[PDB]
Amino acid sequence: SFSAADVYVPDEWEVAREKITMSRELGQGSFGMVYEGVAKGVVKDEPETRVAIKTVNEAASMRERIEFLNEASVMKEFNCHHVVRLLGVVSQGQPTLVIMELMTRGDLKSYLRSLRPEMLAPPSLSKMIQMAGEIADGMAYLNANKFVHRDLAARNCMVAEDFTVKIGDFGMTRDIYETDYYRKGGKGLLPVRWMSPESLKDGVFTTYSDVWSFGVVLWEIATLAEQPYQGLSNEQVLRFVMEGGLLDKPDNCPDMLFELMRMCWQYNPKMRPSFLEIISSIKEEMEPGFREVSFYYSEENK
Ligand SMILES: COc1cc2c(Nc3ccc(Sc4nccn4C)c(Cl)c3)c(C#N)cnc2cc1OCCCN(C)CCO
Repeated sequence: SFSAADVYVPDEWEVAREKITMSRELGQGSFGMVYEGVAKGVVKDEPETRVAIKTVNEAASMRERIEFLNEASVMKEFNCHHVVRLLGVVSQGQPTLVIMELMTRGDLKSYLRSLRPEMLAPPSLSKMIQMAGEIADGMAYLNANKFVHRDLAARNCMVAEDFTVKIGDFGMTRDIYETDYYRKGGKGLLPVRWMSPESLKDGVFTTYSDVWSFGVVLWEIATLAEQPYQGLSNEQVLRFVMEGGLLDKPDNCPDMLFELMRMCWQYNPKMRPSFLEIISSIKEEMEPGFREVSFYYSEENK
């Protein structure tokens, strides 16, 4: 049967519904239900791969479907070791399938919460630098390809079986080749606690604002996923941040990681570090594998 899937996805991202086997439910997803499972011959040199599978059911408007596909279409553009990668979509069938790289340990937020005692030290500075570095790497790729994530936060990063952290959710990211910015016209649903002052004020999003968010996820990592500006309301956070407010250094936070935050929170966007700069300052503290797999140390980067 002919559906949006047939036109809106290059058949060069297609894979036979027979190659894809679903096992158990992982959870709800933006446009359908996500399943863990296996995808034969989708990864070069793998006879089999573990993957996450999303199912869009007939019971979803064509509008719904089209947008959903277009969102995935941007994914396609990205090929970075620290971005969750799209493995392909099954388009000739009754429930459209999207096949993503499996991240066995789920979202960085939940993962961080799992480290707490049971209703409060943070990971070791070394574990933390690795996360910070792997997140910064993905973002630097994003920015090199002229995108603004807009929605960077612990809840949007995934953690792989080997504890590698990757950027994961791009429903909110925009193209910025020419302009180097995105301006929000109407109502926005982005959480205010991750938003840069300039973004709260004008609706402007740049890579400088991404770096601001990055600081906040460093803060989330440090506090094992506390709510930023706890004790303030969205109202007060708004006011507080725009007028120069800053998150307090976590109790138990190694100075270094909080210095890094304080630079990502420079009020003047132009005074913040680039994702490349950030990586540079800690690249010598990253587990060996990094050099091989990172975008920082890749050909694309120069
Ligand atoms: C918890 O649910 C999970 C969702 C995942 C996921 N999500 C996902 C999101 C969107 C799509 S399709 C889509 N919709 C909009 C855009 N796109 C591409 C797909 Cl296919 C998967 C992707 C990925 N990616 C990769 N890995 C995942 C692992 C999950 O859990 C296993 C461990 C949890 N665990 C049990 C923790 C301990 O309890």
